[PDB]
Amino acid sequence: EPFNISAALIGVLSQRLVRRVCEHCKVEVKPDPETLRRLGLSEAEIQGARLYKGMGCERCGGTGYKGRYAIHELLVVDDEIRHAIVAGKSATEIKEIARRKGMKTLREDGLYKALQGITTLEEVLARTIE
Amino acid sequence: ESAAQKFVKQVIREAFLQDASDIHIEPRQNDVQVRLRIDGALRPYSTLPKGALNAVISVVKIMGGLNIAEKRLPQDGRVRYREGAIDVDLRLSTLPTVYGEKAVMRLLKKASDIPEIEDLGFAPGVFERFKEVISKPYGIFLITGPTGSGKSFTTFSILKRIATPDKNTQTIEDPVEYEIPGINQTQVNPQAGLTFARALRAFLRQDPDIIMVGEIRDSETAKIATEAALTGHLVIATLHTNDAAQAITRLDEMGVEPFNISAALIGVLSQRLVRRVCEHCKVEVKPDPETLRRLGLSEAEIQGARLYKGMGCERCGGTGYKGRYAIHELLVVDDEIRHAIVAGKSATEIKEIARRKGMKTLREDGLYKALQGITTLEEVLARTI
Amino acid sequence: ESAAQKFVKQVIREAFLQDASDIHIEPRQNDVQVRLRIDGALRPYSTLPKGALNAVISVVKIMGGLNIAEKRLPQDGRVRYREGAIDVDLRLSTLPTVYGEKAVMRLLKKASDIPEIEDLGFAPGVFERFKEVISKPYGIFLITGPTGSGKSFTTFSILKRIATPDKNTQTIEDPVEYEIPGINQTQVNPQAGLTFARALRAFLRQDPDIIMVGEIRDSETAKIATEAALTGHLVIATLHTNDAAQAITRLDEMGVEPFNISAALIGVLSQRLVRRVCEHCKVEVKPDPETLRRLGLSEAEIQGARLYKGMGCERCGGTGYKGRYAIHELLVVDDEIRHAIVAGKSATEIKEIARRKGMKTLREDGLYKALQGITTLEEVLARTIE
Ligand SMILES: Nc1ncnc2c1ncn2[C@@H]1O[C@H](COP(=O)(O)OP(=O)(O)OP(=O)(O)O)[C@@H](O)[C@H]1O
Ligand SMILES: Nc1ncnc2c1ncn2[C@@H]1O[C@H](COP(=O)(O)OP(=O)(O)OP(=O)(O)O)[C@@H](O)[C@H]1O
Ligand SMILES: [Cl-]
Ligand SMILES: [Cl-]
Ligand SMILES: [Cl-]
Ligand SMILES: [Cl-]
Ligand SMILES: [Mg+2]
Ligand SMILES: [Mg+2]
Ligand SMILES: [Zn+2]
Ligand SMILES: [Zn+2]
Ligand SMILES: [Zn+2]
Repeated sequence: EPFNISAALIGVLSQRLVRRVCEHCKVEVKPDPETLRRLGLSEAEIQGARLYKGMGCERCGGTGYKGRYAIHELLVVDDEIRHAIVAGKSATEIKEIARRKGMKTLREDGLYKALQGITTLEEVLARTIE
Repeated sequence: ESAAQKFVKQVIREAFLQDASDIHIEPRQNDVQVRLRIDGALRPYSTLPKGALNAVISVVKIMGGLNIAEKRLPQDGRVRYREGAIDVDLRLSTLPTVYGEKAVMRLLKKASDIPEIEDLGFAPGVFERFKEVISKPYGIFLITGPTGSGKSFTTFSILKRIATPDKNTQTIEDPVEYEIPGINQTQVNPQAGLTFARALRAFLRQDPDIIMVGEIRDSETAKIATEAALTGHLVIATLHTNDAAQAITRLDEMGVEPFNISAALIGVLSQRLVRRVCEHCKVEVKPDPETLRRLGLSEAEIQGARLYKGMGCERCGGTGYKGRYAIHELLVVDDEIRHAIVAGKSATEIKEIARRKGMKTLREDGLYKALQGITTLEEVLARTI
Repeated sequence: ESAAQKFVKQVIREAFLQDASDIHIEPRQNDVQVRLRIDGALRPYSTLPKGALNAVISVVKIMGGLNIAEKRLPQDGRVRYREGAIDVDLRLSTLPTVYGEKAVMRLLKKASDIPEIEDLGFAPGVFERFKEVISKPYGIFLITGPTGSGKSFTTFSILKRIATPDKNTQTIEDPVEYEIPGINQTQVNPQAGLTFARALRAFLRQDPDIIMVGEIRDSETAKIATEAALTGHLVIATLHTNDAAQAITRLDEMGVEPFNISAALIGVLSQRLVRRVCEHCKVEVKPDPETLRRLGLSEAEIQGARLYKGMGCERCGGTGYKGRYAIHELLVVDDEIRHAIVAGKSATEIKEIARRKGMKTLREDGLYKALQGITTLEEVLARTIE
């Protein structure tokens, strides 16, 4: 029952595993500002932003990767979401409500960690096609 | 029924010897017309008396394993024909018309008919760029054009060269055409729910290196195909667009975000087939410089320009043509194009960048082959509207 | 020999000689009314006494091999009527009404009646755009209009020019109405399961070049037909929409993805039939210059314009009109209409784009043809809108 869902659900965690850039052949790439822009990054943020990949070396196969790392989407339920569940708004509407109140999406989270060299942007984009 | 049998045998044998692709057995008001498709156009073969219709349809239904009793509904099946040196599979389709059932027999090509890339007909410079693209370790490479323009030949030509025993090569096809050895093939089976998208999702758990998507018809398939490339697989996939740049806009329209296209797409090959001028009745013709101008020929080039046509002789069935030839437009994605995609530029804007970067258009490629007498100018303009 | 036989024979004769499409034999409270439909409108033909009804209804039923005893249920059939020099196929319907059974006989046109595209009635500028559209090697071309506005005539006129013997032309029709030689024709068969969509899907295994879809009326037929255009065949299909641009939005509403419509649609023909001024009672009239301005014409078109209308003579049964003439609205898809389709723009906005790029509206084509004394202002406003 939606009213039982509204009363009980405290949060939803969605996650993905991305491949982790090898530490020993890691290298910078100049990102396209437009890519970052269309990924919802602020123009202040763009100024510094650098991205990374693994050129491939003995320590990582040829792959440029070693290990995996998680990316997260954390929907914390408040009165507004509870209200939206009761009403019956769609998964897409709840998602925009939760995003407005400050929830980061998988791809936003993935991009952030890509901007620190944990993963490539390609890994992120791979994991986040809805 | 033996005279029927006798006729099916001879028409199949003749189509095979003449390189016909399709046999049409068409009941009309008073007779049964029989036509062969050769080089894409239909010719008259013969005429049967209307009384012969059922005997022939019967022979052909049995050959395909179809139901003689069913004449109100369409039917299709496959024919494994063996008769001397002639060894050919046929897709067989029967269809109710106002004057009885019409049968169509498509001759299926084999792996042995698939050329190496060096015999695909690429012009010198474009061929080197093509070798480049198909050799990249991951990304999505799109082959686009209307039906019967050689897409599958090019597709399996590429796999013949890059699908090596150290890779897992996997296809999804509708239906599987050639049994290529060294390559895993899976058929779309809608009666069971195995659609293009369903297979494509399964492929991602099959540890692929190379994936071939026979057809990207829906938005789901476009997205999983792009996820495959972004994951680090090489993807050969087929789309229906009129030129190369329009493949980029079609992925956007189907719901692939430009930043995904930009990260995944390595290149687009648009192609067509043009009929080949009969060597036996070839005649030089003098071009219309108004035409050559309007097609962008520098007056330096227009001065030495010769064009050609087949007069039409017995060797080409009075058509002026024998065989077909391919024309290409290869768009290779580089950094400038990657930027154009994320900046949201149109198909027309993307093409102008590609051209300035050296891509010859379909018309330009065909013009250059017509200037050698491989095809007529008319045939080039008819496939590039 | 009997009076009923003689009346039926006579009224079909009159229908044939006057190009009537339908004969209506209607029981009324104290007599029987017979009307002919000529140039789309009913006109009186004759009156019979109530006592003549069952004899005349029997003659019709026997012709179509219907059941004379069954009078409480509707029946329908066909007869090939042959009398004197006349050889016409007729559709026969009988229906219970409160004063007896009503009969309707429709006179069916033949392949011989299909005109070449040059005589379809196209205005000079639109006819060049028309043949360029039908000349494309693949894509879907939609022909739209209410019943009896000439969709089938236009459709098969096109196929008479383009269905050449180097191509395989295949139709699906409900039913097949003409014997066109050179093309392959298939009739939907409800009893068998041979629906529109079921036959369309089979055509994809029949090596076609031109596919004719008689009716797009369900979502599956709309999706397959657009699919066949996209893969690389020429598709000529009929739709019921009030408008050229509405055919685009209709496909969308019917579930065809807008990106496939943008990719496959080459154009949309909307058409109507208007009545032609009878020559033998044709007379000039003077129009209000104002009434032409309020209809949209500029002052240069008003300056030369002379109007006409028929007074009413025996040749035209007093209507002022004999025969009909088509008026057209031709939407040719270009890049800008493609972007509007992908962008989800409305029918209204798409219409504006088509017009700015040179599409003549139905009314505008109508008025043009009125200023040539082909039809009246009357008829143009009757059969069109803003
Ligand atoms: N490079 C080429 N040169 C000459 N002929 C070719 C070439 N490629 C294909 N053909 C001929 O064209 C026919 C059709 O080619 P193919 O099946 O590749 O077209 P397609 O675009 O895959 O068609 P469909 O749209 O039905 O899948 C082939 O059987 C062969 O006869
Ligand atoms: N271009 C034309 N000019 C004049 N009259 C025409 C024209 N086209 C058709 N007609 C007349 O209109 C009649 C009906 O035409 P047609 O069957 O093409 O209409 P339709 O719109 O397909 O009707 P239906 O609703 O039965 O499918 C024809 O029998 C012919 O008499
Ligand atoms: Cl995952
Ligand atoms: Cl039929
Ligand atoms: Cl082609
Ligand atoms: Cl009308
Ligand atoms: Mg193919
Ligand atoms: Mg009709
Ligand atoms: Zn490394
Ligand atoms: Zn020759
Ligand atoms: Zn008159």
